[PDB]
Amino acid sequence: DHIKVIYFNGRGRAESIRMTLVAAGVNYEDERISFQDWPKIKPTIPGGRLPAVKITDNHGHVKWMVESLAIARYMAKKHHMMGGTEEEYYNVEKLIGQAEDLEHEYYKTLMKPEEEKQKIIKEILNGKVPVLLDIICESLKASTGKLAVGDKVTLADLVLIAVIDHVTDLDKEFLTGKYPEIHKHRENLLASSPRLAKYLSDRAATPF
Amino acid sequence: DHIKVIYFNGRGRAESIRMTLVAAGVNYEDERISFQDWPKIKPTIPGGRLPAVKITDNHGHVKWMVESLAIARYMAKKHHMMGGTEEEYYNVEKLIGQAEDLEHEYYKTLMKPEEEKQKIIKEILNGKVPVLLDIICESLKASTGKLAVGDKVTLADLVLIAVIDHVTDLDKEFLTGKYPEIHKHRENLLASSPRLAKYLSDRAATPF
Ligand SMILES: N[C@H](CCC(=O)N[C@@H](CS)C(=O)NCC(=O)O)C(=O)O
Ligand SMILES: N[C@H](CCC(=O)N[C@@H](CS)C(=O)NCC(=O)O)C(=O)O
Repeated sequence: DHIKVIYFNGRGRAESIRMTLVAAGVNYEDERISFQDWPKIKPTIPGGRLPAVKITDNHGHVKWMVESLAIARYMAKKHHMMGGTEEEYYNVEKLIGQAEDLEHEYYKTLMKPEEEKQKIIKEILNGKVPVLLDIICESLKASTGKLAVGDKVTLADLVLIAVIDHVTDLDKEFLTGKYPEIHKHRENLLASSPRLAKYLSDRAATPF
Repeated sequence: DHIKVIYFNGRGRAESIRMTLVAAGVNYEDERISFQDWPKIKPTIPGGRLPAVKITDNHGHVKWMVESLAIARYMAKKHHMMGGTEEEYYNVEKLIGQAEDLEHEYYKTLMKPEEEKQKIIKEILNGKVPVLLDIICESLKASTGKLAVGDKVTLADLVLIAVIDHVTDLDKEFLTGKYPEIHKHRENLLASSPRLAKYLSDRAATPF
């Protein structure tokens, strides 16, 4: 099967899909669309939004997938990364929901003409961001393993590390000297996943 | 088992949990905390945030759950409401992610001193809301059954109808004469679920 991930030049919503595939060891073609070329590409995409995933068979079948975390979860479910039990399933999802809350705090800073961007960053770094980082810390503390849930990689590991990269985009020292469970989590994750470690070292710094 | 759902006086984040339980036919105690009483209740809640679910055994065990859609999904997974296949699982999640996008549009209108509330409602009803309602329409159209995914209730049915109630909170006629797949979906859902129909008729109108 040929797997094509279609997104813009960045981490953004596609990141959970790429990391899932990378961690799973699944090869894919990583297609980035420029903002200039997007007007002509948009009509060729079912739903006209990105990220979109196009999966092609060696027998001519073509499957289109949209909705990033639905794709990530389906892929994660395929490669045993959503929990081995109901309880682990719950905990994966708990950490994902918490990580997404924080992502939505990060979203508030986008499409902002600066100045009010800065005024928002302050609002959130002084408000909900620390609250959420702490809740995430507690979610990690309650694990029986080195990682988010047990000792094996799950989608929760991947979604977490992408969201932290967004926090550090707003304030690079925000986690320095604090939240030891999150630093340690990243450390354990990269140790557990040489593929994800190499992938992370080959990005390709992007503004989002 | 005794199941206690703890939230504020409203639909909000707890709604997906209540509906899941109701649809599943699972009895629970529905605890609403007043804003006046919240300061004293907050420290007794693991993580200090709501919704929280407290499950008690007939053998003294006490299980605390937080993170609404993680709880809803776990419960939905228990009662066969997350898909019977990987493909159905994907489609449940696709519709949930789309419904949550729209919920986040709705969130933008909250905590707003009016006036700017109205200015936002206009922004979103003229921008992303119609885009999302249409995408949801396409997700429903691609189902092989009367409901979101097949003919049986899944968490996607429940999350959708709660999000539409929030859209109609902003503008009650926004879907009048439009989006036939969404009206029909609600119609099929209530037909398929007498329990959810009765539950919906016994709310208890709330501001959120
Ligand atoms: N629920 C999101 C929605 C994706 C989304 O907001 N797409 C944006 C880019 S990040 C987009 O396609 N906007 C450009 C357009 O609508 O034409 C997902 O994770 O898939
Ligand atoms: N990810 C959300 C977070 C819940 C949340 O934002 N809780 C709010 C009420 S809707 C809250 O507990 N705020 C009051 C407080 O933090 O003390 C969930 O679905 O559980």
